[PDB]
Amino acid sequence: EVDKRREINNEHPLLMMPLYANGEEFNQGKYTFWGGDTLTGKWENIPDDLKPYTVIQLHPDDLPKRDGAARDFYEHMLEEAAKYVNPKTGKNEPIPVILTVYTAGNMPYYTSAHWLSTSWIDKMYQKYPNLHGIFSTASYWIWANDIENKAADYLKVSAKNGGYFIWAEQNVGSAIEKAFGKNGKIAFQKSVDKYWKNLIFMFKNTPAAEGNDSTTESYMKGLWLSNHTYQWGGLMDTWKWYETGKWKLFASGNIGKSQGDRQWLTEPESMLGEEALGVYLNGGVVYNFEHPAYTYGVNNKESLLFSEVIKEFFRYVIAHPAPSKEKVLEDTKVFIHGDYSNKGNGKFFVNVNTDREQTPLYMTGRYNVIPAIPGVLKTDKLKESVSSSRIQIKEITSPEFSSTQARKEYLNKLYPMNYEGDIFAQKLDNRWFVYNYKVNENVKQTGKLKFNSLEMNVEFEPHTYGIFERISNGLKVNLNNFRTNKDSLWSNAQDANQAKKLPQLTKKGAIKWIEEHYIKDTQFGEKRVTKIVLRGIDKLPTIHSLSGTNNSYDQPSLNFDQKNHMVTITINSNGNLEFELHFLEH
Ligand SMILES: CC(=O)N[C@@H]1[C@@H](O)[C@H](O[C@@H]2O[C@H](CO)[C@H](O)[C@H](O[C@H]3O[C@H](CO)[C@H](O)[C@H](O)[C@H]3NC(C)=O)[C@H]2O[C@@H]2O[C@@H](C)[C@@H](O)[C@@H](O)[C@@H]2O)[C@@H](CO)O[C@H]1O
Repeated sequence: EVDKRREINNEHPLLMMPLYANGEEFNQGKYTFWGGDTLTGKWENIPDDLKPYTVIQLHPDDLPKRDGAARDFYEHMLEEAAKYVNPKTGKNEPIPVILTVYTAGNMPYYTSAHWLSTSWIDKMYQKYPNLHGIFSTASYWIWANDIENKAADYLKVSAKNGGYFIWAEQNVGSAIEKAFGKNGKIAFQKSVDKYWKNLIFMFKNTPAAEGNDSTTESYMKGLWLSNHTYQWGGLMDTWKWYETGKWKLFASGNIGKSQGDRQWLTEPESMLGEEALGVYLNGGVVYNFEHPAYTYGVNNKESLLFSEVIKEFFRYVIAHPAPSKEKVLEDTKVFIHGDYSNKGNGKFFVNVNTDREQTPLYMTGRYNVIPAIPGVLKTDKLKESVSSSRIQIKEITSPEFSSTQARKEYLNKLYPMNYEGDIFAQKLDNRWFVYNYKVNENVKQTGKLKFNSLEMNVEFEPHTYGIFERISNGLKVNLNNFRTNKDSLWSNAQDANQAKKLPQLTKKGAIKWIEEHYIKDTQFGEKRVTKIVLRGIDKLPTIHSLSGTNNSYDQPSLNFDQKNHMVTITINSNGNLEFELHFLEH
């Protein structure tokens, strides 16, 4: 083992910061990114507390599809990254970089990344200590004949240099299963046997119409727990709204894949946090997002989605490290071995812990995420772990997995019901994590959670998550329901058919819209009500350390009922919010 260039784990999570090459301007002799971010400007704008946990991910996007283009662009930016001087201290502080080296099967008709040899990658690793890793993303839909052989080389050249190979992929057409050798292409399987400590595997939830969210995330978690990857994460993509044909929030009708650039703007901001919770709560530590202009920002400025949701969520996972592999293994009661492709893919979990075929969310935390590995792999390194002796390792073909009903009946015996109400809730140590799991339906949800004898009832509108921590002097609360009004994008269309026929916003038009109507002159959503009821309380609680998105919340209202020893907390907000309540139990 060569010394790793960086740590990636629960205590050192990783936020990837994508910068997409502008190929049109490249043809004009410029070195720029779509959305107007600069490498240096973006890095400088990253908050100093986040800098140790964030890496700039270069992507070749629409660079010319010919030899030399991607190399020329990448060498230019690695030079900029390497020579960076911190203006406050005057010291050279090389900016850490990940290069996107593989995507779209590296077909010469799809990407300039085709003309990046492993020899060149090796050269850049040796030249640039700030090159921390290389990234393969989104070939599920174009599974090239030598993809597994090429992934083996990427992992090996990374290991050789102490860098990470990062692969984001979704289980469309058995991609994850094939990667590990299902169809007999075993090169990457063998590479992983030697070099897994340098591999990061991530889901990529983009192809949402295929509904592989639950099954891909289950693999990512199981690969990690069984030592087939060093850590895991997910790329969470607002393009899912396009893939599934949604339009105006809560509107009826499906428009199909007809308004791409309006559609990738429409996913509620807070829903990205709901998606990211599934990574964190299950020991994942790597985060990435598309579309970058919405999820991160433009012109070296943070979008409100980034500042109010993603940034604050990432700060949370740094302050409260995700459960360790040891911890997750200890809590795991069932571990699946086999191919989800043989068992209905995402349908496997529908009405088990997901409410529908096409969703990135869960409807219960009762089983958290059941971890799995493809049938091609062995559970040897899993059983070698000391923390894994209480786990039932089960073939996916077992009768307990044969139907929806059999799955719940089997899992219910091993995972006890630990809350009430039709809402998503999961508990870690002294913390309840809660969200409303509705995607595009305006329906409130309620739950009853307990901290021993203390009862907490909550009422959540859609696109609202909360983290409730029992501390010695009371309850720490994090709430996020940030959701701006996107209706303007869908102006002039009263129904789905009409929305289909709107003029294309276009990629450049959407970037412009962000600049003109999201970065500034934002159409904020209306404040909306969250209720929290605590039963078993001695006196009216006091509120402390209240803060949140500027101008986004009314002062919380507390109504204490001495006779019933209970308080009703009414919050009216639209944003990120945190406070503590101080009280004693009765
Ligand atoms: C040949 C073909 O059409 N291939 C499709 C893939 O490109 C799709 O991958 C992503 O799908 C999105 C739609 O769900 C979208 O097209 C996205 O690209 C657009 O957005 C990104 C930033 O998010 C860039 O701005 C791209 O320039 C822009 N492209 C277009 C034409 O609008 C696709 O993601 C990109 O491409 C893939 C291959 C990876 O390289 C990603 O890292 C890129 O961001 C796929 C969806 O399942 O569908 C294929 O048919």
